Amino acid sequence: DSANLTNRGLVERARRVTAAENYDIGTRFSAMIQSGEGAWLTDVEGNRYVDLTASSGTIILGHRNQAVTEAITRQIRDFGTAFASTLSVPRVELAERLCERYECAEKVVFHKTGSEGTAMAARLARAATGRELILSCGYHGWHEWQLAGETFGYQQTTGVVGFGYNEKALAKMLEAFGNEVAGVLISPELLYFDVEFYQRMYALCARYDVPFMMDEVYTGFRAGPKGVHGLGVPADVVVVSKGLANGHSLAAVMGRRDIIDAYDVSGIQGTYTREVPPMAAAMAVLDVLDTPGVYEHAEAMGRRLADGMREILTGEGIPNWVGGPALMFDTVLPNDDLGWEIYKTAHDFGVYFEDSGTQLVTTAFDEAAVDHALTAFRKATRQVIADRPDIAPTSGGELTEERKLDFAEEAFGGLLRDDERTNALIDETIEKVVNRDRSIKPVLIPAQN
Amino acid sequence: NLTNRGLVERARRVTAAENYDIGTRFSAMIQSGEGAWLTDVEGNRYVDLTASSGTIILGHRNQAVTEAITRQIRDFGTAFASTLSVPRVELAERLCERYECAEKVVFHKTGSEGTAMAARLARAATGRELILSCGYHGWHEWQLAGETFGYQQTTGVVGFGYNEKALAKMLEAFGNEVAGVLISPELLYFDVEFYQRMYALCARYDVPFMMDEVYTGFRAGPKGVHGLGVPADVVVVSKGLANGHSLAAVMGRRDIIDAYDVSGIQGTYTREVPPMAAAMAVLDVLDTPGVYEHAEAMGRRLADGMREILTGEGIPNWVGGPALMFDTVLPNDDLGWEIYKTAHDFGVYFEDSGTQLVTTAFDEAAVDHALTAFRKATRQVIADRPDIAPTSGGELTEERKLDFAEEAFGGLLRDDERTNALIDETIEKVVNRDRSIKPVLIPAQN
Ligand SMILES: *Cc1c(COP(=O)(O)O)cnc(C)c1O
Ligand SMILES: *Cc1c(COP(=O)(O)O)cnc(C)c1O
Repeated sequence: DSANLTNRGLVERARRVTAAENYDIGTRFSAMIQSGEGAWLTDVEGNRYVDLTASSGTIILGHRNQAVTEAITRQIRDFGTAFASTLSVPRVELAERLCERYECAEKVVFHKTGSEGTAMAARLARAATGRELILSCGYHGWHEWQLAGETFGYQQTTGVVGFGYNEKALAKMLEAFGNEVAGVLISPELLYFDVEFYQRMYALCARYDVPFMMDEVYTGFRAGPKGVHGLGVPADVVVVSKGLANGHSLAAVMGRRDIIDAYDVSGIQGTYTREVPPMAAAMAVLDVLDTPGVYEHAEAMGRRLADGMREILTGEGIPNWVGGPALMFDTVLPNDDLGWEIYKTAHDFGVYFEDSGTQLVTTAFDEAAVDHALTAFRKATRQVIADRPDIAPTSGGELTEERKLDFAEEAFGGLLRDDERTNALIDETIEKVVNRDRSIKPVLIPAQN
Repeated sequence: NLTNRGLVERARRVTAAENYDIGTRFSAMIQSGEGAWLTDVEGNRYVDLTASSGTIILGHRNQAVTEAITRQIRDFGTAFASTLSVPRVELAERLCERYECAEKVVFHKTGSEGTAMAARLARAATGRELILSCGYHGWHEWQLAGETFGYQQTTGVVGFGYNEKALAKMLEAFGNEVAGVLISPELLYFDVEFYQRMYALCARYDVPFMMDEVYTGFRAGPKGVHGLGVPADVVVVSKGLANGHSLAAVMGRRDIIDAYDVSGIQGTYTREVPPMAAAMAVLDVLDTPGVYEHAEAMGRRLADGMREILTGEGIPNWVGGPALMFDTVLPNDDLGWEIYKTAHDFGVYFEDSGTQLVTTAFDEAAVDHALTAFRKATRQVIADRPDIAPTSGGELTEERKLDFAEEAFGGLLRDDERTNALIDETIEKVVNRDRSIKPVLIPAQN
């Protein structure tokens, strides 16, 4: 396979042995990438593309950042990968770095994935508090309890209440049964909500002595160089992973000492948590992001792309809302088909836009890469308007309140209406928690008797 | 410069879980390894028999693995917008050719996620609720509770504790509710035929047989327990697969692996390419003629030498299992740990759980260094701790062997009244349960 490969040839070859049809092919754009460098990808046939996917967000610096590659390589080649001691010098150095960098970080422990990191957060909160329930919203991974918690309501078998980014719901739940709540675990969403919304949520949780835990597996290095926490939101636990080691598998659970101290009795482990090279890569990432001007230039490139996309859509008369942080901004359109069609078509013009509508520049981006992506977006939007007028309204105006409320529920389970059904759902859920048969409960470690 | 106790104190304030990170690791903090040897931060050298909890199969800093991972990282990249990659395709092809059970293979980062994928796939593919389990499968709630005999209705998992009789009665009473059997092979107390019989029993109930070989996959043999002639519908491997780099693989029958999409499994690091390159180098080394056989000879050299030392000092003992994962069972649970701890003073890291793990980099000198330290440590513990070091010879009692199986892996091997009552009690609780109470199932089972 050293030359003369084709996208279609290897896709077919992958279908025979490993490809999940929808997850691996139908959803991915159907070229197969052979290398990356900075802001650009190269497929096995030599086609080049500007990358706005960041590999689903795990990359923050760009592909093959040399500081990260050197630090990973030195560890692997000159020292080793995994030792009989779970402690290592790079693990200690990184934990010290993280504790100095974050006011919420008094102690830090590590794992391989965001799904395991947020599971660790719930396990630690339960073991530390001796309480049963987790109140959750936002995506936390692919385990059942995480997936089910994105929907508002109560899953008694997992001990998770979903509260749908609804401030009122959370306050009423804490008032009604907060003494049973081991923690709140929320993935910050920054298109619909401001920093103050999360500051008030921390304050609410602290008034009930409930740990406030932010899942910033996604936002950790894209809401700002220190995540949402670094914008002034206090936290008892923060989980990070995407960007942490620039695409290499590493997650960090950082938090206040009495919660992290519950590790031993929580039963958390994992034979790869000790893996050393990724921790050297993470310290290289932190050195790059803390270099003066780097993060500022990246945000300028994200603003350049977002503003250009807004102009292209507004100039064509397509109703649109472009918002959010510069390094993780969303584009909302009147319907869900229009964006996907544009993003797909733009692949023909040499750019990998992220299908879901959140674009993710990296620090390696320069203006030529942004402007190549705008050229492709401009051409793709014009073609979709021409070919698919049934989904491409061009008569101006703003998104309706209906669409914005519906999209929040659809996209992230945010229940943002103050109508009777939402308030009825709030009261039903609280009733189901309060009047429950308490003999039916998830497995708790340690047991809560 | 840097000291063990200096770094440990630093570690305590910022990251160290006292028991898991310190209390259970023999004092020194490792700085490097090479082949069979470790070097701590003060320069002390040690023969390594832990294999870093089994993740290492070739030894530290094997050159072919390092070359493969470095080329990928430096010349191509780490993770791409396509979840498919050329090394993923090649590794899946290679694994499918290598294993009879492997019609398709998907990947993840850890054994715990690998075995979770096995259960999610079995449920999604069969549309059934229950997983019957025994043996360690990871640190998630349902995995840990599953090691204990009994039914956990909120996870949909029944532990059957390596009890053949229990399993057969369970499948007769409620096998049409069983999405899969998930077992971690134990090869000290059981032979290959035991797992062959288990495969056949699940088969005639149309129940997928899934082997968690996260541990055994390259240490029961170069192709795991499955390679010794045990058929399986799913096999999970991980430890050894990329020689310490984080990769797991879930291999199995098309109709079960094809349920990936509807199962809701994902993970943004499952596409990570460098560990797949490392795995192909590992399979290259393992399949070089002479390499695996030589490693087993070294394991037998170590095990035989340990048996000779204990028997010659009068310590009742049982040394058994495969050469690359053999166990040393002693009359009580304190003696082993005291010997292994003391042996660290003589330049060797024994695995203090009692299962020693040579790697393919071992030579006779490395084995004999471990044996020299083991002799000195055993004799010191005998002189210093006669309260836990009986020297009157003989064999382990049947009571001790039976109790150990229960303590170490939840094996209920007794044919007594209290075991049979547990079997009947568990079946009754499954059959007569409130079937409105059920775990989260993806897709929903209606
Ligand atoms: C990606 C993500 C996760 C899951 O992390 P994985 O490594 O893919 O398991 C959890 N929470 C958030 C907010 C994420 O973006
Ligand atoms: C180690 C182990 C696991 C868990 O794997 P991790 O990578 O540590 O999560 C699961 N099953 C068996 C048999 C194991 O030995």
